[PDB]
Order: sequence, then structure tokens, then C-alpha cells
Amino acid sequence: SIVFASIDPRSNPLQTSSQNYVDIPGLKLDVSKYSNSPCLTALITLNIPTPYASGNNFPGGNFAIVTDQGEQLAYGGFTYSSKIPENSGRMPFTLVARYSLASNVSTIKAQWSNIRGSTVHIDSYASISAVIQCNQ
Amino acid sequence: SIVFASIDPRSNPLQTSSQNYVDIPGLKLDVSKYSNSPCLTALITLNIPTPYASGNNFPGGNFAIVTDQGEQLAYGGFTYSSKIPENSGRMPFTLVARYSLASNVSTIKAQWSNIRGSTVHIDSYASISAVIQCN
Amino acid sequence: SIVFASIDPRSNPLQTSSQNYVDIPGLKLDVSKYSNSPCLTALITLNIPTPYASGNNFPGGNFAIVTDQGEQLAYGGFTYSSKIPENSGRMPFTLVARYSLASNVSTIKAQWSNIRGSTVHIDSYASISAVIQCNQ
Amino acid sequence: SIVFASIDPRSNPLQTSSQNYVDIPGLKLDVSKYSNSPCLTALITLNIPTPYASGNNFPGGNFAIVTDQGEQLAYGGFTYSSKIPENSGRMPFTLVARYSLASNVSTIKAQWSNIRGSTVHIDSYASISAVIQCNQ
Amino acid sequence: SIVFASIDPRSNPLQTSSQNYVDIPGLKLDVSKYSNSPCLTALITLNIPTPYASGNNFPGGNFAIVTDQGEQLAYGGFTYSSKIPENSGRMPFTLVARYSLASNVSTIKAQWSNIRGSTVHIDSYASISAVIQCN
Amino acid sequence: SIVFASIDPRSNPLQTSSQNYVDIPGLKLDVSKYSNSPCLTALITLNIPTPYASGNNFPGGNFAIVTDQGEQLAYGGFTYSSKIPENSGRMPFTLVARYSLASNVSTIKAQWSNIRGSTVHIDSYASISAVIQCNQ
Ligand SMILES: CC(=O)N[C@@H]1[C@@H](O[C@@H]2O[C@@H](C)[C@@H](O)[C@@H](O)[C@@H]2O)[C@H](O[C@@H]2O[C@H](CO)[C@H](O)[C@H](O)[C@H]2O[C@@H]2O[C@@H](C)[C@@H](O)[C@@H](O)[C@@H]2O)[C@@H](CO)O[C@@H]1O
Ligand SMILES: CC(=O)N[C@@H]1[C@@H](O[C@@H]2O[C@@H](C)[C@@H](O)[C@@H](O)[C@@H]2O)[C@H](O[C@@H]2O[C@H](CO)[C@H](O)[C@H](O)[C@H]2O[C@@H]2O[C@@H](C)[C@@H](O)[C@@H](O)[C@@H]2O)[C@@H](CO)O[C@@H]1O
Ligand SMILES: CC(=O)N[C@@H]1[C@@H](O[C@@H]2O[C@@H](C)[C@@H](O)[C@@H](O)[C@@H]2O)[C@H](O[C@@H]2O[C@H](CO)[C@H](O)[C@H](O)[C@H]2O[C@@H]2O[C@@H](C)[C@@H](O)[C@@H](O)[C@@H]2O)[C@@H](CO)O[C@@H]1O
Ligand SMILES: CC(=O)N[C@@H]1[C@@H](O[C@@H]2O[C@@H](C)[C@@H](O)[C@@H](O)[C@@H]2O)[C@H](O[C@@H]2O[C@H](CO)[C@H](O)[C@H](O)[C@H]2O[C@@H]2O[C@@H](C)[C@@H](O)[C@@H](O)[C@@H]2O)[C@@H](CO)O[C@@H]1O
Repeated sequence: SIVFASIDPRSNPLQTSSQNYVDIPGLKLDVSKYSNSPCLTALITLNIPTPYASGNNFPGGNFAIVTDQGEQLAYGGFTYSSKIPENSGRMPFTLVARYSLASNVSTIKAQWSNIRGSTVHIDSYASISAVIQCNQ
Repeated sequence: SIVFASIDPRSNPLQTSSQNYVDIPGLKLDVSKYSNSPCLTALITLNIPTPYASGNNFPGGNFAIVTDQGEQLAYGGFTYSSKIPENSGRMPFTLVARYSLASNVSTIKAQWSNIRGSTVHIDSYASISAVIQCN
Repeated sequence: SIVFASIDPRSNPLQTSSQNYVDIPGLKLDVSKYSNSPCLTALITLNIPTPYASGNNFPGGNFAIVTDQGEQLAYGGFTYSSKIPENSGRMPFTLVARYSLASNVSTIKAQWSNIRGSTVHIDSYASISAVIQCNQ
Repeated sequence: SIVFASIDPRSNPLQTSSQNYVDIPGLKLDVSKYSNSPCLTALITLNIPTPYASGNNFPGGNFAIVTDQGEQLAYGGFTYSSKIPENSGRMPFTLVARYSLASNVSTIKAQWSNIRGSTVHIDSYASISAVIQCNQ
Repeated sequence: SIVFASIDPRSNPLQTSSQNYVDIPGLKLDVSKYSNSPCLTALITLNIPTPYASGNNFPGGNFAIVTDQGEQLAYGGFTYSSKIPENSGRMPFTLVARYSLASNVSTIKAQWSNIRGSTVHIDSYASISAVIQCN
Repeated sequence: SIVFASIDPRSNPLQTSSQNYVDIPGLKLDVSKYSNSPCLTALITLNIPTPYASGNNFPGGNFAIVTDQGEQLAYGGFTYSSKIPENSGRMPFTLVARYSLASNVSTIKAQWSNIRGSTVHIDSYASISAVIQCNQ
């Protein structure tokens, strides 16, 4: 089966200047119905196709996929190659994780954080999705 | 089940200077066999791993996943951080959408458009795919 | 079903300056259980969310998804827009391939190569995965 | 998926002389996890491999598969060919039903009743099962 | 997936005195949608839980599961142990077959025939069903 | 998935006068490929549509579904209602079992045995089958 969540914050863009990972609002998957299922795995894709980061010390952004149990399943990020980008451009980002649903997990969700004091921005479509399948 | 299409225009590169979204030829999924099925869902991924855009005003490219009846299911894109890039680099792009197959939709396809008068280019492997599952 | 492998070589980072494609250590899928299945397809995703490439002639890196018989299923890459990037930044990369399991192939793996004498680097999470399903 | 329940009441056999259908203890399936699924069907099999019915007017037994709302999905029965069987023998019985899970029903169960004042008996293994699958 | 048909001829009982296998009306599965699929298989169950047969020479009935092109996939039946049963009792019957769906077969159906000049009877619920799965 | 085995011993009928359960030749399912799979269940149907038993003390026959580990999953049987049947008739028999494939099982097979010194006979089509499914 498929679980999916998307956002499209054009009118009210999202930003973070947090050095610690914080949730991205709206990018949460409920896997409640599959908790404690030794027979199931989720393949989770976080898609942030058009982020940018503003700043003056090689800005960028980081993203993670995490469970409600606080387990960080995957992480990565983008950064620019100039110290002070002329105008911070859109750097597409995707992240893929796996999670065994054997444990008592109920949520898989997206998080983000800054780097080198940047501000990370999302102002357009983004999604988190999972394909949940039997291990056989 | 999986549905998949790919292109590899290495001997015949694709480009657009269109300000309006237009189809990327060959990146289309025929979902006719699954349509009119309210309990099926598709999770669609557009993968354009090596695009670039030329131009002189912070060039870039935008992409979308659309139905044959013109509903935009997802969109996004890349841009460079310099007004006139020294040599427009390859900026990998992936886009993920979801679509219920309840309607009489027959095709899900990829579209592209330019940014600030750029020309967007694909000259190598790219794909569109879907995983189609019961709810 | 899902097949999955990930690496997180933070303590012992990976790199290549190979002009020719070589395996990325650890990013291999074992599909031998499904070899020669006439009605199964795999959708394979190579996710390298945080690579970079150092060098001084428009550096970058190329990636491919390949079978153990040497068939290249997909390929692509990233490159910077300056000849000599001030400090080569993180350029997220994802690649999707399809593979019919109607084959005696037993392993699918990730490969990489350099561009214009660059060195490509992975020093954090990366994954390769497949969703395997019946064509009907 | 499979849902299953069996009984083996060798030490504490079951019987009924009820003219009206009553539940067979223990032969119930819990389908509440699938309640109100619009695209799922269950193929239900009631297997009573070793029943008999005692009595002196062409005895036998009837069985049904019923929802917790009282809907009879299937029914059938066995009877002997003599008015007064010399010693009522074991007459294997199987019954198959279909059930759409597009319903708020939470339990499917087996029922039994007598014939012509018989007593029906189960003193060994019996089962009720369902295979649950998506219609597509 | 599941395919299923049932009958309940309580107000219009069925019977046969045919020595040759003949169709039981209504116990047929349309497998057209799955045909020409070499990698699909059907597991078919015929369930006739309450049949009986009348007659005076050890009566009984035989059943088969057959394709529309006349291939017999399974067969079996019941009989009484007395030459002239006092009153022909209900003898539950179930039959299970397998069929590859590689061919252009469109129907799998139930058939019946008599034994030693009997008349076979169905006057209540009966079904035919299949579970259809990838190999 | 489906596993299936059938016999049709018209030319060379099968019989047993064993009071202990013995294998029915040819009614064996190989579940090797699913051993040690906590995520899988098998629903197993033994179908002996046309058996009979000869004898002079209420003859009949018993059948079981058993694993290679010697676990008896299900059992049942038929018997006649007269001490000495005029001519032992065909008494259709079906048996349904479930097995969790979490254990190291490789075969599920059919067995039979006599009762009260009878001889059990099969001279026509019979099958054993399983539907194997994810528990979710
Ligand atoms: C202060 C200012 O005018 N800056 C503009 C910048 O616009 C600002 O940021 C955008 C995202 C939006 O919130 C504006 O309201 C805001 O003023 C320009 O950004 C473009 O703005 C247009 C709308 O006018 C679109 O939103 C477009 O997508 C924006 O460009 C994208 O986002 C930028 C931050 C870069 O990543 C660029 O590559 C993208 O295409 C930019 C355009 O060059 O110019 C000034 O900096
Ligand atoms: C050679 C040097 O000192 N340059 C630093 C650089 O650190 C070097 O490279 C990183 C990858 C690591 O191996 C260091 O041991 C090494 O000194 C800085 O890179 C950052 O280093 C910090 C730790 O000090 C973190 O590891 C951080 O993630 C690194 O930045 C990332 O990787 C870089 C190569 C760039 O892609 C950057 O955009 C990333 O965020 C950089 C930081 O600007 O500064 C000097 O160049
Ligand atoms: C009342 C009596 O003594 N009659 C016996 C009968 O035993 C009775 O019924 C069985 C079911 C059990 O509850 C006994 O305690 C009770 O005495 C015999 O039945 C067999 O009994 C043996 C044990 O002694 C086994 O239990 C065996 O499975 C029984 O036969 C089966 O059940 C019968 C009711 C018939 O359906 C028969 O065909 C089965 O095989 C019978 C055996 O012929 O003999 C007296 O009638
Ligand atoms: C010794 C004798 O002639 N007995 C017959 C019996 O035939 C014997 O058993 C059958 C199964 C077969 O192996 C014969 O070669 C053997 O002689 C009759 O059984 C029927 O035989 C015909 C063939 O001539 C068919 O095989 C038919 O299906 C048999 O009847 C079935 O099996 C019986 C054992 C009973 O269960 C009956 O109800 C079945 O229909 C019988 C027929 O009444 O008559 C003599 O007993």
C-alpha cells in the first residue's frame, strides 16, 4: 500500500534557522495501522524538489526522515559552492529510507535544520511517501 | 504493479525555451488499464538526473507531473545561484506525486518549462515511473 | 517486496577519482531469490543525498545502476557551474531504473566515476533500494 | 491475508439439538480490522470433517456461515439415508461462502441446527477460515 | 483476487439423469479478464454441500470442474452404500482443481452426471469459486 | 501464491489397512521457499472427493494434514452407518488446516489410516493445495 502527504506553501512559505532538526509541518505519515508487524517494511521517500537556503557562509539545508520513537532513519542535505551565493538557487533534494514495521512505530516524518547559520526555505510543493510491502 | 517509461536522448537532445509547461516527449505513462478504479492509487516519480539550463538571468528549469486532462499533480525545479553561470552544471532533479485512479485518466506525463528566459536541456537518461497499489 | 541497502561511512568516508565506473562499496542489492522470475519487475532507486566532487575543471560525479553482468540500467550525474568551485558543495542525487527479474542476474549495484579529473566523495548516508512487484 | 479459527473439542465435545441455528462455540472469525474496506472480498470455508447426528427419524445436521448482524451467507447439511441408522457415522461437511468486507460487520461465525429432532455432534477438529483479497 | 458464483435453487430445484457430464446452470466462473496470462494460476473449489441422488441401484452423483473448451480439470462424487436407500440422504461434496491461465480459456464451470441410472438433485445453496494468484 | 499437488490413481489404485497414519503418495506440498518466514501463513485444503472403505465393523477412513516436523495440523474422517455396508459407497472428504510459516518447515503432506480394521481406498482424483499469503 501507499501512504502519502504533501504540502504546497506558496502563500505562507516555511523556513527554519534551527541548527537542530525540527519537524516540517505537514510532512508526516501515519503508519499506526501497521505497527508491530514483523511481516512488513516501509520504503520512504522524502521529496523536497525546490528548496533554497539564504546566508553568507556557504549556506545550505539538511533534511531527515525520523520516527515518532526518535530514530533517525536517513539524513542528507544541499549546500552552495560559493561562500555568498549571488542569489541562492533551487537545489532539488530527495532522501530514501527503509523501516521495518516490527516495532511499535506509529509516525514517520520529515525534519530539517540549517547549516552555518543559514535559513532554509520551502515555498512550493514537497511530499513524503511510503510504499509498504510484505517482506516476501 | 510497476509502470515505467524512460528516454535517453543522447543522440537527439531535448530542449525547451517555453514559458508555459509543455510535454517532455517520451516521459508518459499509460495508465488506461488501471483507470476507472476508485480503489487504486499511483505513486509517481519523475527522475531527471542530469538536466541543465542555459541563459544569462539566473537560469533554471521547472518540471511537473500532469494528467492527460491537464491537472498538475506536482511541480518543482532547479536554478543556478549565479546570474550568468560560467558553464551551466548538471543539477539532478526528482519529483514525486500521488494520483487516485478513480477517474477516466489514461495518461500521466511529465512537463517542463523555462525560468527567466532560459533554455532547459536533457541529453541523457531520464525516467517516469509509478507504483500502483490497492488503497 | 522491498530490497534495501544503505551506507553511512561518516568515520571512513568513500571517494573515487576513477575515470571508469567502479562499484560504490556497500550499495548492492541481492536479488538472487527472485532470479529468473518471469513476471516480476524491480523499480530501483539510487539515493546519494549528500555527495560532492573536488577539482579544478568543472568537477562533478557520475553514478550508475548496474547488474552483476555489467549491464548499465541507468546513469546520470551532477556538476558544478564554475571551473574552480570556491568550496565544492553538496549536490543531492537520485537515479531511478527498472529491471526485469527475468534474468539469471543475482546482484544489482551502484557504481560511480569522476568527471574532468575530479574526486567524488560520500561521507554520509546513501542508499539503494528496490520495490519488486508482479506485473499484473 | 488469511484469517482462521479451529476447535478440537475431544475432551469436551459439542452438541446441539436446537431446531434453530445457534453458534458453534469457537468457530468465529474476527474481521474487524477489515470492516468497511471497499475493495476487499473474503472467501470463507467452514470445514467440519467429522460430524455425526444421532436420532431416529432420518437424522442429520445443518450448518451455516453467518455475520454478526444475522445475515446467512451460505448453508447446507448432511443426512442419513435410513430412518434409524444402525450407528450414525461420520459425514464430512464443507461449506464455502463469499463476503464483501464493504460492511461494518466485525465477526463471521459458524452456526448449526438439527433435523427431525436429531442431536448433532462435533468431538474433533473443525475449522473456519477465510482468504481475504483485493478485488483487483 | 477472488472470483465466485453461487446458486440457491430452492424454488426451482435442479436435476439430471444424464450419463454424460453436463453443465450445472449458474455454476460458472468468467475468467476472461485473467486469461492469456501465463503467470497466473487459479485454485478452484466447487462446493455442493447438500446434494442427493434418487434411484434403485446404489444411486449417486458425479461432478467435475471443466473449461469452456471441455478439459476436465477434476472430478469426483458420492454414492450410497445400500442398493435402494430408504430415503436418499444429503451427502456433502467439495472438489478442488488448479488451472493455469496461460490459454485463451474464458470460463471454468461445473458439470454433473448420474450413476447407475440415478437422478442427481440440487435444491439449495451451492457455489464455485477461485483464488487467482501470480505464480 | 498457490501450491498444489494432485493424484488420479485409476490404473493403480491406492489403499491402506494401516491403523497408524501413513503418507498418501503424491499428496505433498513443497513449502521450502517459504521456511522461516514470520510474515507468511498457509491455508491448506486436502480434497479426497471419492474415497471408500471396505470392511465389516462400521468401516471408514481417517485423513490428516501433517508437516515434515511431524506436526499434525488437522485430521478427520468418514465412516458408514451400517456395520456391514451392502457395498461401501463414496463419501466425499475435505479437510482444511492453517500453518504459520515462521518455523523451519519444508513439507506439508497428506496422511491416512483405517478404522476398525477397514481398508481405505482412493482410485480417482484427489488433491492437496495451499494458499500462501502475507499475514497483513
Ligand atoms: C527581495 C526580492 O525582491 N528578491 C527577489 C526574489 O524574490 C523574493 O523571493 C521569492 C522567493 C518570493 O518570496 C518573492 O516574493 C520575494 O520578493 C526573486 O525570487 C523570485 O521571485 C519570484 C516572484 O517575484 C518567484 O517567486 C521566483 O520563483 C523567485 O525565484 C526563485 O527563488 C529565488 C530565491 C531563487 O532561488 C531563484 O533562483 C528562484 O527562481 C529573485 C529572482 O532572481 O530575485 C530577487 O532576488
Ligand atoms: C580542508 C578544510 O579544512 N576545509 C573546510 C571543510 O572541512 C573539510 O571537509 C569536511 C568534509 C571534513 O572532512 C573536514 O574534516 C575537513 O576539514 C569544511 O567542511 C565542513 O567541515 C565540517 C567539519 O569541520 C563538517 O564536516 C561539514 O559538514 C563540512 O562541510 C560540508 O562539506 C564541505 C566539503 C562542503 O560540501 C560544505 O558545503 C558542506 O557543508 C568547510 C565548511 O564550509 O570549510 C572548509 O572548507
Ligand atoms: C454408546 C457406545 O458405547 N457406543 C459405541 C461408540 O462409542 C460411543 O461414542 C463415541 C463417539 C465416544 O463418545 C464413546 O465414549 C462412546 O462410548 C463407538 O464409537 C466409537 O468409540 C470409540 C471409543 O470407544 C472412538 O471414539 C470412535 O471414534 C467412535 O466411533 C466413531 O463415532 C461413532 C459415533 C460413529 O460415528 C463411528 O462410525 C465413529 O468411528 C462405536 C464404534 O463403532 O461403537 C459403539 O456404538
Ligand atoms: C468384485 C466386483 O465386481 N465388485 C463390483 C465393484 O467393482 C470393483 O471395484 C471397483 C472400484 C473397480 O476397482 C472394479 O474393477 C472392481 O471390480 C463395483 O464398483 C464399480 O465398478 C465400476 C467398474 O466396473 C466403477 O469402477 C465404479 O466406479 C464402481 O463403483 C464405485 O465404487 C464402489 C466400490 C462403490 O463405492 C460404488 O458406490 C461406486 O460407484 C460395484 C458397483 O456397485 O459393484 C460390485 O461391487
